Amino acid sequence: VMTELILHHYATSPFSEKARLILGYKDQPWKSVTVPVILPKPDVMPLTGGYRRTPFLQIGADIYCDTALIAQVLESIHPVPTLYPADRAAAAFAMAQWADTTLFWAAASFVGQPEGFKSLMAGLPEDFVKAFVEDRKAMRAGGTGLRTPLPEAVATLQVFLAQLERQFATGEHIFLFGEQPTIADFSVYHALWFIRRATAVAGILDAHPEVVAWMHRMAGFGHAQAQPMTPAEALAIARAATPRALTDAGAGADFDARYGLPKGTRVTVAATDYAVDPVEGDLVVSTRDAVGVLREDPRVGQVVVHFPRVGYAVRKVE
Amino acid sequence: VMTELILHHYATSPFSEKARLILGYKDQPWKSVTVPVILPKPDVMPLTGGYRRTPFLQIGADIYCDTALIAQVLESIHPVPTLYPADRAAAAFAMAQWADTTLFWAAASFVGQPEGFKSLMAGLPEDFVKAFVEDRKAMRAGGTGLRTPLPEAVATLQVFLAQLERQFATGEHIFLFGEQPTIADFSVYHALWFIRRATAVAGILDAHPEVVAWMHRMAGFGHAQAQPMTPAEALAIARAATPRALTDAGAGADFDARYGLPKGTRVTVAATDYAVDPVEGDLVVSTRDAVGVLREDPRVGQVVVHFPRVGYAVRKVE
Ligand SMILES: N[C@@H](CCC(=O)N[C@@H](CS)C(=O)NCC(=O)O)C(=O)O
Ligand SMILES: N[C@@H](CCC(=O)N[C@@H](CS)C(=O)NCC(=O)O)C(=O)O
Ligand SMILES: [Zn+2]
Ligand SMILES: [Zn+2]
Ligand SMILES: [Zn+2]
Ligand SMILES: [Zn+2]
Ligand SMILES: [Zn+2]
Ligand SMILES: [Zn+2]
Ligand SMILES: [Zn+2]
Ligand SMILES: [Zn+2]
Repeated sequence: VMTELILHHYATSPFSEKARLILGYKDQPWKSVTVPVILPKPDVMPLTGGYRRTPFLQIGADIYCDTALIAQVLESIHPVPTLYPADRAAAAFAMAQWADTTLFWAAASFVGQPEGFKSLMAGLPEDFVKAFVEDRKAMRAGGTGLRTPLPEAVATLQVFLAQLERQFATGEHIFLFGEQPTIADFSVYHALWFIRRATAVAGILDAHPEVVAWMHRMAGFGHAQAQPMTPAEALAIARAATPRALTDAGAGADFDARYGLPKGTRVTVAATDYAVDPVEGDLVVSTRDAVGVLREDPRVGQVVVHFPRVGYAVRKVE
Repeated sequence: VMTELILHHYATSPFSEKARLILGYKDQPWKSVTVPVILPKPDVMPLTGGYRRTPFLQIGADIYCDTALIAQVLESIHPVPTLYPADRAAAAFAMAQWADTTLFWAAASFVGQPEGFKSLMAGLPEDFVKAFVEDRKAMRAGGTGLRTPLPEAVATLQVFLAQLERQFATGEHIFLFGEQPTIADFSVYHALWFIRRATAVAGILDAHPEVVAWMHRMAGFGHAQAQPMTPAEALAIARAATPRALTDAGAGADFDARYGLPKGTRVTVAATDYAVDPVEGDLVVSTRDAVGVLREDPRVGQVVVHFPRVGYAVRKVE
């Protein structure tokens, strides 16, 4: 079987929680593959070609990185109930972007303060904690994101939570845009879920009762039905599979060349905010919102690795 | 008279256009004070204490910097029609933030390309153009914002414009959240207005007919009624006036000390994204969303300079 949805993630990851909750909302069964929290990730690299962030979605030999894109893929498969109401398209898109960048960075900083950090690392060996701290520092080497100072983090949280509370207090809708959550609900949710996990500093949430109630409604979607799969099993599946763009049916798909890179061009794709690890391959998938690069790994053969455009940089190799 | 609304701005400034359009929407008469496009600004510094960005709103001896805060002040004065519908509070706040940062930075980069830049500088002396280029480079010295590379700028614009077009094409509402514009409409608008001004590259807008129609509806609000005032007249007015926090009525206003800086503390306030010029004074105004610092200038006496919290950093002087 090479059409199962295989999510590569770990339990304590907020961005992984976002994807798992969306899976619940879509009532989409999936396979669960645990990845390491820190480098190195030798069972991950043959799939992603260097991208080390979590989570990513594997379907056969197609590897979809970033939750903004994973959500779009899941929407493609089960469009109902939708994450992207047409009548809220721009507002939901922009709010989700802000939530998954600026808001998340404030939550990370807020939780990174001494009491918060102590709460997060509570049941873990001191070896791992030190390595985690070093791993995340190296992760910030190339970018601009995920380095909001504590005082600005606190203000962004206080200001935003009050606006969130105000909106919900009107009692007009149970989610941000109506009686169904949108992508923006999920993006905001995991940032706040991360704070809730930082037990010693979670009190900031409790000062906002309506926000807490909304979180409870979001949590109710669950994570659908999952079964574990080993990292090795996932690699075998990618190896046996042919990427969609290389099948006779998928090869005729429209290729957006307006961006000035023709099909087949050797490129790299890299995140721009942090973890700026370049992934190299041939540009074989190009849409308005996303790209896909064909690469060849000795252990999985050919895979195509997909990224959204926003938050990433595509450059010609030369 | 020391209760007129005095906007310090210049014609070609997108952020100034945002404030002027909001003034039209509120039907709020104002006084117009032209400031220089580039440094130095000796008629501005006695008011702002170092903040060199445009626009700012003066009311007597209170100086309100940043359009996010100017909008809140204008809302305080004419709350109807509102910019901040309670039932859309968080969505409008977040979307406006994203529009006034990420989206604006993509528009700036997009317009900064050779043909775009040529269009913008068309009727201007080559002296000024060179100085402008140097001025804006020095402006980016301390921050992270306003440096989106052209290819990423193009993708952010294409992706967002399609979502905007999709939302409007449903025909459900004439503005982003209903039959009245919100703060988010104004924030998105000026970024696109800036692109429209870059004649040679404005065609990107025309590929999105519904977005163009929405821009036309926004433009219709006009700029209310304005009269010119000289920079010197504005300085005299600040000089004669007493800041609200120093009046008997305003002195009892609630002071938010939860952020850990008591009233009277000597601080600096500085933008975090670009133009990171620190403004020093005593912290005498503190709310959840904003701060105000009392300073003394030999030429205007005491003024209080106000900033929003989000996008700024407040630090104790020592
Ligand atoms: N924009 C990315 C952000 C992903 C992200 O930052 N994930 C965190 C985990 S919560 C991460 O990658 N940490 C480094 C790692 O997993 O090795 C997305 O939406 O998927
Ligand atoms: N966040 C600020 C941004 C203001 C801004 O960047 N203004 C531009 C003018 S369009 C600027 O300050 N350029 C430098 C200058 O005016 O000297 C706001 O919303 O007011
Ligand atoms: Zn994480
Ligand atoms: Zn969970
Ligand atoms: Zn299904
Ligand atoms: Zn097994
Ligand atoms: Zn400008
Ligand atoms: Zn105008
Ligand atoms: Zn009035
Ligand atoms: Zn006069």
